[PDB]
Parts: sequence; C-alpha cells; structure tokens
Amino acid sequence: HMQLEIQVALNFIISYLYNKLPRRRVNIFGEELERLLKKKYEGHWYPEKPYKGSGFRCIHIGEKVDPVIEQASKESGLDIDDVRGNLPQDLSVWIDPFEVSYQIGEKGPVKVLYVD
Ligand SMILES: CC(C)n1cnc2cc(C(=O)O)ccc21
Ligand SMILES: CC(C)n1cnc2cc(C(=O)O)ccc21
Ligand code: NA
Repeated sequence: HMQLEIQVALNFIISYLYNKLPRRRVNIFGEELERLLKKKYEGHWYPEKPYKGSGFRCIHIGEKVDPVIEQASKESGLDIDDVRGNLPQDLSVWIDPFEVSYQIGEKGPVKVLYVD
C-alpha cells in the first residue's frame, strides 16, 4: 500500500545512482531510504484524504536536500554531493495514497510513476 508506493519512488530515485555510484552502497542507500520514509510517513498516511499531509511527504531536492536523503546518504557511506550530483536538479517526488509522481525543474511538468 504505502509500502508499495514507497518502493516505486525508491526504485525511481536510485536508478539515478546505479552505474555512477558503488552498486552495494547504493543498495544500502535504497534500504535506508525505505526505512526512513516508512518511519517518517507513519501517522501521516490518510487513504481517504490522499492529499492530507502530502506537502509533508514530499521528497524535495532544490538547493536544499530533503533530510531523509541526507540521512540515507550518511547511513550508506555515500558523499551527499555525489548523490545530489547524480539526481536531477530541482526534483520533487510526491508519494500519496493511490499515486506517486514527480517533477524535474522548477518549471517542469508533473510526471506520474504510479496511479491506482
Ligand atoms: C485520488 C482521490 C480522488 N481519491 C480519494 N479517495 C479515493 C479512493 C479511491 C479508491 O476507491 O480506490 C480512488 C481515488 C480516491
Ligand atoms: C523557503 C525555502 C528556503 N525552504 C525552506 N524549507 C523548505 C522546504 C521545502 C519543501 O520541503 O518542499 C521547500 C522550500 C523550503
Ligand atoms: Na561497492
């Protein structure tokens, strides 16, 4: 549910890290990110108001990097700048009941990864 959608979001994000960061530590990155997102999202997931807390759940990498990304970098031995450098600039990822979607660039459109 929430778990599945976190996975599609995770899969999307680390697809940018593979082949430029060490395979094994990227996996660990994925693993930590999943745990931290669950941990954060716990208590803030309302399937009947999909949009409630969405601004909260939003994973954003502007000129500021979302804390869960920083944390997952630390916990995987990965330089936070190497992680940033390999992900799209101005990335937003919205993980909401029934839909995960993302934007790239401040004037980018919103693209949908998963919806049901
Ligand atoms: C996205 C928003 C329109 N929304 C709010 N509650 C929902 C329940 C379902 C469902 O029955 O699967 C689908 C969409 C829903
Ligand atoms: C005003 C600006 C510097 N700023 C400070 N915290 C922020 C968080 C987000 C976010 O999570 O989307 C976006 C912008 C933020
Ligand atoms: Na390695």
